[PDB]
Amino acid sequence: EEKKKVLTTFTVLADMVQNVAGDKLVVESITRIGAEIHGYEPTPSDIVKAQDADLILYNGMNLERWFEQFLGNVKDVPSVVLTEGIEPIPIADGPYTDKPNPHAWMSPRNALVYVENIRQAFVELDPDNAKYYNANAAVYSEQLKAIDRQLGADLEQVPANQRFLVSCEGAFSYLARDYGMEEIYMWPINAEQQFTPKQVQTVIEEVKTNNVPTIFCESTVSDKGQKQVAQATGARFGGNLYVDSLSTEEGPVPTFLDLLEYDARVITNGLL
Amino acid sequence: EKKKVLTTFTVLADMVQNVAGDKLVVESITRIGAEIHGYEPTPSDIVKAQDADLILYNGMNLERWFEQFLGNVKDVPSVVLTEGIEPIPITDKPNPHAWMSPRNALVYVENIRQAFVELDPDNAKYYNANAAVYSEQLKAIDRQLGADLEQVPANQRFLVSCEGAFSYLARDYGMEEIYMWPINAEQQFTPKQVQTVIEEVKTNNVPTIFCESTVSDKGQKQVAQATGARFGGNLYVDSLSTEEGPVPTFLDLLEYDARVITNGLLA
Amino acid sequence: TEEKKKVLTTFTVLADMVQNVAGDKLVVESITRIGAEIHGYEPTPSDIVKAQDADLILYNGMNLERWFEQFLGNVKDVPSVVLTEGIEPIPIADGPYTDKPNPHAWMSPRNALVYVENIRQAFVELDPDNAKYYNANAAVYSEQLKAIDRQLGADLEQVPANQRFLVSCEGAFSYLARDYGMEEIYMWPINAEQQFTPKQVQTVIEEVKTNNVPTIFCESTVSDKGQKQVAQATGARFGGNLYVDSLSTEEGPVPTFLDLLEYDARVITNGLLA
Amino acid sequence: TEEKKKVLTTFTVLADMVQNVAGDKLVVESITRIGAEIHGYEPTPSDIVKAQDADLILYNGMNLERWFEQFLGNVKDVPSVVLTEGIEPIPIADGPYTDKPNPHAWMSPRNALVYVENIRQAFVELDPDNAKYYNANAAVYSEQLKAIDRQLGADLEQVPANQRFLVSCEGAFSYLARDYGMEEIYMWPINAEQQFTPKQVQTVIEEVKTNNVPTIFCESTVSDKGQKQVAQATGARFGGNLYVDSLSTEEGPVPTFLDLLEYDARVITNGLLA
Amino acid sequence: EKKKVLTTFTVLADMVQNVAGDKLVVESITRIGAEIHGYEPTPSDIVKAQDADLILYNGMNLERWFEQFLGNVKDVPSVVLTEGIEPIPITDKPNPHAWMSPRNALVYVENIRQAFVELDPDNAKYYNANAAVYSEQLKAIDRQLGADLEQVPANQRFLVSCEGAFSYLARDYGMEEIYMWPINAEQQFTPKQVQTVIEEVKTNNVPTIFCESTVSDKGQKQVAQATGARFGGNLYVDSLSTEEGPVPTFLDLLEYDARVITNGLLA
Amino acid sequence: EEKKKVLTTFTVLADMVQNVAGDKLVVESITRIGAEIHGYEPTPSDIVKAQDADLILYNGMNLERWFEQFLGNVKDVPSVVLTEGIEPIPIADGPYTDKPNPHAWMSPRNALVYVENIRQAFVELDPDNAKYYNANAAVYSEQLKAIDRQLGADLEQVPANQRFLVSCEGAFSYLARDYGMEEIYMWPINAEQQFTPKQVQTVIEEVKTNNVPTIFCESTVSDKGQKQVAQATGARFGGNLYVDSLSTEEGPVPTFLDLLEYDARVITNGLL
Ligand SMILES: C[As](C)(=O)[O-]
Ligand SMILES: C[As](C)(=O)[O-]
Ligand SMILES: C[As](C)(=O)[O-]
Ligand SMILES: C[As](C)(=O)[O-]
Ligand SMILES: C[As](C)(=O)[O-]
Ligand SMILES: C[As](C)(=O)[O-]
Ligand SMILES: C[As](C)(=O)[O-]
Ligand SMILES: C[As](C)(=O)[O-]
Ligand SMILES: [Mn+2]
Ligand SMILES: [Mn+2]
Ligand SMILES: [Mn+2]
Ligand SMILES: [Mn+2]
Ligand SMILES: [Zn+2]
Ligand SMILES: [Zn+2]
Ligand SMILES: [Zn+2]
Ligand SMILES: [Zn+2]
Ligand SMILES: [Zn+2]
Ligand SMILES: [Zn+2]
Ligand SMILES: [Zn+2]
Ligand SMILES: [Zn+2]
Ligand SMILES: [Zn+2]
Ligand SMILES: [Zn+2]
Ligand SMILES: [Zn+2]
Ligand SMILES: [Zn+2]
Repeated sequence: EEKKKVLTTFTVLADMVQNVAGDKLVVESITRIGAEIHGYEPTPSDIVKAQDADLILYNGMNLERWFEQFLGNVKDVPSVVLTEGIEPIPIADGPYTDKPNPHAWMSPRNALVYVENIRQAFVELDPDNAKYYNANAAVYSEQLKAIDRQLGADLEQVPANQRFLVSCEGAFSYLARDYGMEEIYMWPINAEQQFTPKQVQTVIEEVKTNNVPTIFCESTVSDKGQKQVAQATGARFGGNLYVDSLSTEEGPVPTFLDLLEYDARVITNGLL
Repeated sequence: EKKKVLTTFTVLADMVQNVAGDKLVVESITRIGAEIHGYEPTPSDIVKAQDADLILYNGMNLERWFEQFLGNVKDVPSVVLTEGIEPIPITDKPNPHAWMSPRNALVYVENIRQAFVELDPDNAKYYNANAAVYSEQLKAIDRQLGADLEQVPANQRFLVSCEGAFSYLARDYGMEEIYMWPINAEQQFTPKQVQTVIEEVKTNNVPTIFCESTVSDKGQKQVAQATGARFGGNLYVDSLSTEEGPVPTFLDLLEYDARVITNGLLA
Repeated sequence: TEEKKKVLTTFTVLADMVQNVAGDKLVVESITRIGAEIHGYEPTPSDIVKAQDADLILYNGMNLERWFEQFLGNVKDVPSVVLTEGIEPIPIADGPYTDKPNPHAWMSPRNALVYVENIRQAFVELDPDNAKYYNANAAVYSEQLKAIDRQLGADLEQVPANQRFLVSCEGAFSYLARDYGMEEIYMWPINAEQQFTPKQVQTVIEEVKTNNVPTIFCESTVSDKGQKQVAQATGARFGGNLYVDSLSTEEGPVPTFLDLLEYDARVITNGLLA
Repeated sequence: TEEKKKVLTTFTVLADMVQNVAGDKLVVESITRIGAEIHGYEPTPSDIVKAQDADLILYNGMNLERWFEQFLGNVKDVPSVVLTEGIEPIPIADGPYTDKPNPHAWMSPRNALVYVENIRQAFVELDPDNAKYYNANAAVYSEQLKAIDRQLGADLEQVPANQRFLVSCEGAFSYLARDYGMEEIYMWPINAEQQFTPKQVQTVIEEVKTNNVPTIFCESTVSDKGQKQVAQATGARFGGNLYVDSLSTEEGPVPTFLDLLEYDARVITNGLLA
Repeated sequence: EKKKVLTTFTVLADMVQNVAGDKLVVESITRIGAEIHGYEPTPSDIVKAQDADLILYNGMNLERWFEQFLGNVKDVPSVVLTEGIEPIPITDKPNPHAWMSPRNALVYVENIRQAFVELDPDNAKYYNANAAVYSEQLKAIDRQLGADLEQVPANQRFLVSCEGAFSYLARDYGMEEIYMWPINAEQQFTPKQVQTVIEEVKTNNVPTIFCESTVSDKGQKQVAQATGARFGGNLYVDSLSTEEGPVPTFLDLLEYDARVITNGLLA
Repeated sequence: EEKKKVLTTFTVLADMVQNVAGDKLVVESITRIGAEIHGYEPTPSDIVKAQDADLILYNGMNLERWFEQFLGNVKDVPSVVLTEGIEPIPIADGPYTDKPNPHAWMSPRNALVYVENIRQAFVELDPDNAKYYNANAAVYSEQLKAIDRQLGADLEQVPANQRFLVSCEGAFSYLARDYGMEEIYMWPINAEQQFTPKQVQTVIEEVKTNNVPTIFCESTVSDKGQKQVAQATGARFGGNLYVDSLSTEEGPVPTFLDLLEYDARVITNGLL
């Protein structure tokens, strides 16, 4: 017979689920690498091969604003939210200023429930392959638990009164909170965007108020804003941090687990 | 169907086209006359890239947006046409405008050739044949260029321009060089760089000065007004012109720049 | 217009890598002169003459050139640096030098980048006048290294994970295989005096079947006789030679380090394909 | 700081002679790459690639490089001069090319001087900027040519006039022997396609006895098999190889043109001695 | 009895001696402190030459009387110790004072070595051993020389002397050079050459100036009197000194000249 | 038995006689290449190996001033003058201003009598070998007759009103007269010498009076004088002409016959 078709909204999710599924399900990701996901716009093609899938996973917390309408044209397909159970961090200011922060995957302690929700989602869809999925989930959690200790151990070194993480959509609030870092971001969440210069302004000062050596951006949004801060208090522009999407198998962050390790050192060795 | 090759800009496009013959369909990411050092790829470009059977590029950080643009384009053969060429440094990063030098172009086409036979080896015979013929025209014109620029006497071989894109040209035919900014970049330039160029024309008596087709002329004109230095029009480096217009081909771009400068220091 | 400095390297691969950071600013030369066994080479006295007249001598380290220590000892003050510094070795599995570091590191473009940087620092101190060039060349070489790394991983990803087996004569490709997730099978760990043995070609004859590996390779500096053996008795296709410890002539493939990585992976990829 | 010009020569002997007038001012390179038959060489396409990229191409002429005419015809404007101009040839005795000029002229230091001068004129026009160097190098090379000429005539004058017999495989030494009054005996006039013949080795077997010649020589680019023949049947000692159409490696004798004349005469002199 | 080697002058004599060890008896034609470019061989010399088992010389027309002197000396092995070395030109004939450059001396001793084993091959082992050891000392001192002359800051590395015998030294350690006459010759010099040197000291502020032991100081002193430039004594190139006296060995000659110049531009 | 020992005063003679003697007599020359011969001073060695020779040839015309006294201490040896029969050219001025010019060998027409006198000298000394000596003399004359035509044919080209030969001891008067050349010399014959500057003066003017391009000197005397003239009317200093002695087998003029050919072209292609 044939293998079931699973479909995740974006790549970070796609890779997370690929570790739980092993060779048993064919897992594809809706969006296509380094694409803004917070507000992607689906094409008939994505809605037509979606209708031809056995299940659609998604993050929730309104990460994908475009999804409710997309799922809207798939009747033909159930869909599980991978955040089921996590206590969210509310946002800071602006528009959806008290709605959940969707970037909960950035906390390994939260990545654990994420795989749990993936597992439960499969165990049912393809019960015949319960064992595996379970074997694969155990292993993967074991790995998330591992990488989790390596991060606490990476960020501890930089002194507490220098633990400042500065970015664009500061979608790391979670990683922030896990290892006790203070957060400095130009905007709270992605959107129509185009950042005001009052924002890029607060950044110009908070980094002088706080003498932060390295600032970074991300592979989905624009570097134009931060670079300024790369031009205000000699701050060093680190490369890109990774959250709303991985990089290909070449280049860094080709797997979620790598995103985590990676983001961490360049932070760690950007504050040192 | 023929394979698709995509290159970062339009000088590369005319070059790799000449090697490709009617056996490949060759496409440039940037339009015509667009500043290439500082372009912001549209998702239109990203898709073009994905379906591309190969992507050629300059390297030497010429096209600064490429690490990023290639970031979001999985598997997709990627070669730098600059490999094997020695840079003149600029703070002291490499001057990417290597193609501006006939002797160097021979190795661009060389790397284009290597990459076309690794790609469509079924047509290997053609590429080499084209490349050999192209290479030969390259030689023919490298001379003539020398034969144009030597007329202008050794001590008035000053090449003033907006970006220092001509280092490899200057180098090749013993020309001193003067420019308002070394490399395109955040730019807007400064009043103090204009204050440096507007000095040479008198400190070395340069009748003629130029800019280039991808960057603003506003600044190089000041210098022209602040000094009895005629502002000759555009030079061409980062991009071509349209068939109508000068410089529709790389070779044309070469013969052209040299002729306008050569005369333009005469009288 | 004092002449240019003189830089000496152990083998031809290192010679092309440094010649690529130096440009026409230094004059790079090799001890071993093409396809020659670099691990147990025996320096003629011209070799020793050169060395004492060079202004700097650049070597791999990690005990690659086993003859260096001694060769070095007989030249008066002349500097020497190991391009290998900062690279974390893969240690050897068995044979003499059991847990000695695997020198074949340059075969890893990630690693090649640290090679090229140390060449850079060595040259700025050697000839600080021309620093600007070394950075500019190193920049450009570093950058072309990253291109092919990306391009290399993109070539070996084709062959499916359960067929990703790299059979060579020397385990000279252990870094390359770590980088692109291959399983290595070698006829002998590293080079050591005691010619490979028939339990060794034997072990290789079993790992192959055991994995139904379609193509098996040697390298251009060692004995094809043992690998050929496991070929006319296993059924595998003998791909030709891979290149690790030395490049090729102007003719033939691999006349440059970059060509070496490109070549090596291409003929591997299509080797285990069908 | 435009790079330096590029000069190409047919064979390695010419390469060392020109490299000696150019200095570090031009970059001299050879087509044929050591001990290789220079008379009927078959240019690979890299050879042809080089040629079209060189800024000047210097060749012997006198039909030495039989392949040149054709090789030349397929490169676009690039200059070519014959270093041989002004030298009065010795014509060939027999075989095809009967009365064709003997090209082996450089073997005569008197003649070498006209070689070196024409290299000089070619370079001043090529690169008039650096003229001063070419004269200064040519001066010094011309001068060291006169030393060894004097020194060469002083070496062959030892052996007595009625034993002054020079047996080689190719009559490549006819000028050398005219200069120092030797009688030449060759297995074949010049190189020609139709491998030497057994009436030829035969004629040589008779001229030797006929003159009780103690040592007989070959050259490093041709077949020792015929000369060795006339040796194990005549009783003469087989001196090794003389060097005409090509030099040697950094190792072995004759790594330079001057060393070539020195060597050639020394091993001849002591060859017919006792 | 040991073989006799004869060399044109006394710097060559100390060099070939060092290679020869106690296995050869080495003799110089010219005495000590004698102008070598312009000596007139006595028939005493001619006979010495005849019984010489070998004659070594500089070449590059250094010793202009040699074509003639060797004219009347039948069979007598003759080598130039200059073969393989590239000249700095001077009208534009080669500057013969090549030995003045450690990196060059290595090839003088090299040619001495080659010629000693072609001559007494029975003792070949010794020569090479000496030459290798001599060569090593050459290296040791080439450094130190650089390490002395770099102290004097890049823009006061001016070496003023009577003959331009130091070109290969100047070259080797980036020194500009000033001299009253390029090469010894008919000479007597001119008042106009003194008029050129007496200009540098002010046009480049040179505290110290020198002459050499084989040629007249009368002229270089004028310059010293016409300018606040202290006249440091003699430099040494064409010849040595006596054991008593500085510069009794080649190596000494090297270390010496460099030290006096280096300090002598200090203050 | 043994071969007879013949001894010539100087090298030009030595080589002349060596062609007539072939391998049959051992011929040595008293003086030793590029040596002033007009007034050499003999050493006991030269007088002792001379006493041990079977015959001593000499030029005559007082060329060798030192000879009468030398022959003085050889009793033990006869001696033939090789000039017997030649009509000499008297000198010009100075000391022996009307005594014969000894340099008669410079005329091939005179070199013929010279070999004749050598032949006659041998035919007797070693009659047993008459034939040879005669065969050798024929051949040699044949060669002198040859080279004689080549010279007339070499010097004709330069125009008559440019045929000026300038040297030191102008010992070429003979070569001068054979092919109609005018002669310009600093001194008429060698001697204590040390030339006055009144002489080197006449040369400075006669060359301007006569616009002579190249002047030369010789391998036995000093170049110091002429060089001046090499510094007075842009005159080109040619190398050395050869008369009172050859150069070794290396270098030019290793044989008399070569001296002649040689001297001629450099003259010829020094006036053109
Ligand atoms: C020690 As573990 C990673 O297997 O639990
Ligand atoms: C990980 As901790 C508690 O050591 O800071
Ligand atoms: C080191 As430096 C610049 O003195 O040559
Ligand atoms: C890297 As390549 C482009 O020479 O094969
Ligand atoms: C010929 As030129 C000196 O112009 O380079
Ligand atoms: C000429 As040689 C002195 O190298 O043999
Ligand atoms: C013609 As003839 C020289 O033999 O007399
Ligand atoms: C030799 As004639 C007479 O031709 O002048
Ligand atoms: Mn540009
Ligand atoms: Mn190895
Ligand atoms: Mn030949
Ligand atoms: Mn001197
Ligand atoms: Zn649930
Ligand atoms: Zn990939
Ligand atoms: Zn360069
Ligand atoms: Zn050893
Ligand atoms: Zn050095
Ligand atoms: Zn050790
Ligand atoms: Zn040089
Ligand atoms: Zn052919
Ligand atoms: Zn060129
Ligand atoms: Zn023809
Ligand atoms: Zn008589
Ligand atoms: Zn001789």
